[PDB]
Amino acid sequence: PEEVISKIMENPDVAMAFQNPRVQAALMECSENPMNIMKYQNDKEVMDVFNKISQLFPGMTG
Repeated sequence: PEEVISKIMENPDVAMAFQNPRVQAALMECSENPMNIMKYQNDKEVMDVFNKISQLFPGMTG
């Protein structure tokens, strides 16, 4: 996934957050389906990240 990881370097905030377990778990779990966020909803950390990812990537370029 070096392709997408390269674009994350755009916001050092997500690249730094990418170094968090709840985030890597949110993305690894995202594989199941966007319904995974309904689980990290309590993880305020994943919220700021998943809310940033969608606020800046709403149409999802990838």
